[PDB]
Amino acid sequence: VDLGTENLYFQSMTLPIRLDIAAPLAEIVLNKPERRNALSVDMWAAIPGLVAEANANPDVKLILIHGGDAGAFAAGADISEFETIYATEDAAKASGQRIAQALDAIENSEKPVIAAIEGACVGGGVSLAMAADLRVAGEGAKFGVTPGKLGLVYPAGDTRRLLAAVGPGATKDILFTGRIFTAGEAKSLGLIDRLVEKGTALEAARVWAGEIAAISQWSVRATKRMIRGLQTGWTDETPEAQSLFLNGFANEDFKEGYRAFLDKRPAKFTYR
Amino acid sequence: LPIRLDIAAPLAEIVLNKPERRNALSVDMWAAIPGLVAEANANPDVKLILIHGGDAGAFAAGADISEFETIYATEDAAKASGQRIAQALDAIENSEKPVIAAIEGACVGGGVSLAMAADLRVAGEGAKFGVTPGKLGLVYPAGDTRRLLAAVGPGATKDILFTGRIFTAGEAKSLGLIDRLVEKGTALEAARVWAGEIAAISQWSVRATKRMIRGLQTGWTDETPEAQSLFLNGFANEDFKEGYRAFLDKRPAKFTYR
Amino acid sequence: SMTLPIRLDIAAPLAEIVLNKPERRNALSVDMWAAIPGLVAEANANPDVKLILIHGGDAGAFAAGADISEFETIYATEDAAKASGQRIAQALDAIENSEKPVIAAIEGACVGGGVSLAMAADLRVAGEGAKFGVTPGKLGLVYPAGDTRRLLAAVGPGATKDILFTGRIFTAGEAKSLGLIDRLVEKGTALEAARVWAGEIAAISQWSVRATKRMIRGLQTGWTDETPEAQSLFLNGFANEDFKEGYRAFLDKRPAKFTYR
Repeated sequence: VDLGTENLYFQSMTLPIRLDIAAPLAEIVLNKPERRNALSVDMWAAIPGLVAEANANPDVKLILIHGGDAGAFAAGADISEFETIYATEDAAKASGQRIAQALDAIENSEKPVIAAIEGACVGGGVSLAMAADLRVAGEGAKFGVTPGKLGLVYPAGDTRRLLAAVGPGATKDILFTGRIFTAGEAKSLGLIDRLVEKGTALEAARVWAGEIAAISQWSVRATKRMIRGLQTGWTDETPEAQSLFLNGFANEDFKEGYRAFLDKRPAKFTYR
Repeated sequence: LPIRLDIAAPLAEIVLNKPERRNALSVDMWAAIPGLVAEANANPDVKLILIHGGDAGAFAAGADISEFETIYATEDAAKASGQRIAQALDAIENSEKPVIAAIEGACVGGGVSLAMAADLRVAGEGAKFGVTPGKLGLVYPAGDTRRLLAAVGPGATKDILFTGRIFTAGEAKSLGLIDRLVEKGTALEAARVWAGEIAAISQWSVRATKRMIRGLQTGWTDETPEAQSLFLNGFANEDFKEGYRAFLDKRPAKFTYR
Repeated sequence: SMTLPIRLDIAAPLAEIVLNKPERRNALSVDMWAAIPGLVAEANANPDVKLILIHGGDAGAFAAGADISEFETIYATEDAAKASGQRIAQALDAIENSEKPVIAAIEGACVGGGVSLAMAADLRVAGEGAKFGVTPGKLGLVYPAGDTRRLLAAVGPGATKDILFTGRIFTAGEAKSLGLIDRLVEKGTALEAARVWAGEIAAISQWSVRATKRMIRGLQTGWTDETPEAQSLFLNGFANEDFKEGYRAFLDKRPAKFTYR
């Protein structure tokens, strides 16, 4: 209730990353335009909380990740932090854990996440995008994964996701060369899911998110769980898997769906 | 009959045939599938199985929604309907003899599930594809989801399942959801000639290759014994015996295994 | 020499495994399969080499399946057959598990064991006009587990079956859309394309390249994010000589001169 101080307001506005609620969407907005959204420790550390906020808010159905009005999604890592975070082995290990946690938080979001990409999406930028469920990019976006250019190695999680999306050959091409490639190529590789006109990615993501928001959220969330399960060893016989299917018939959205199909009208689903 | 088996050696055709409901899949039909598949695998004149929508101008509009009240009334009935469908799809997926789906017109919901359970898919231009449980407040089962994932990958699977959208055969093709895309109305002839190509080689090899692939998909490795011994029976069976012999005699092989 | 049916050419930073039995369109024989693991080891042992290429030399074919003239001998007895299988499996495994990455450059015929070789390499580039086929079904045999695994991983279940159930020959364009090859180039240019590609890779940190390859193979055979080898692989990223040089190069804004060999 208490209105702020001027400074408090500025601190929340100049967060290098933030959450905008516009029901039924929530938008994780990268917000360090001075550095073309280069990913810093402050940002990585904030992500798991932002994702939680969004999943906790019943008015939100879908999460978007985008680069705001910075004309870039994420231009790799903040080199100004390199001295600090790579000074010691311990600092380095911590940086890794912190990043892995952010990506895992996104990947395992109960509610689905769509990445909307314009301009530069390199290094951790690709990692973020890959952690999202869906990716849409505007023509002119540039993609690259560059640890080989530093003498590093792309982590297991990041590598697993990339592999799942584009396969072994393309994953190696990307990682062995560290090359920057175009959105059109990314599209044919299967690295992104939809390719749109330059500057329209965010609008495209929003309408797409609208399509998803209109169907049963019970189903959407369950489908996502089922897919993650299967990707990590579930089988047809696995109990969580069988029972996940069976709650399909028990939830509030299901009766409305049956009825809607019989009446030939769009479903007005209630589960939130 | 709403579903049936037509034998035309070397093919067997599982034909869906409830045109009144655009081949919407009912409990009677799902329950018949495992038997039809077995009939076909048991018959030595049959080498390849086709699944198609007959002359109903649709492959399958999925499950019969008019049965939904009954079969999903109780938790027990629901569990049974799921088991019954899963059994049909598994029966197809694990058919000793390979199965080709020939798709025209609508292939949605359980339709896609059937198609994904087949080994090969050919579709005519104008076929429409969709997977819609999200529009009913349901969830796509694990088996069905596994197969779809294996064919088109995580991004496309989610697109399909999160939107429940209907998409065209051309798009299906580029997604890798179907294997061959042909002229409208020709899918069934295309499937038949394709089946003919396969029928002409060693059926021992075909059936062994299918076993090896399923094995690998469910945890086999290079070191696995069934896998090693499957390979080695390659050199012991009658078709290879015949193949070896044919090469030595410089004549075409007449394969006998069935 | 150059009478050798298969050999290793060193041209630092590349090593080229060159198939060279043009009289049989590089059809793979037992002498050749048996030589492969050693050639791969030679190359991995030589610190001047960073990347390995496999190609069909000036024979206008990558590999035209198995040597038919050996069929009687190697498949005469069960024992001979078992041995042939082991010998081939060992060649393919040697390639697949090469510390240093391997690129296949394909022109013309790539059938049977030809495809198996190509699939064992990390990367594949092919010229238009290359022809691809996997044919054990035509002889009454079955494609081994390793070969099948790799093919499956590259093109998925539907396409793997199409290929194997029909034994049909198909074009490089189709191979490309199937994901069977990684890059498709103009006829006759595959080898040059492979070389420049290999040059791109050779220019970055070899520590990273070799680690990336290990990480991928790990993930393909059951590793998870939680797996210790995986966690510690990542962390040695920050400890090795190339990263030290990489860090310094980024700070000084200059190209890295990577030293790990």
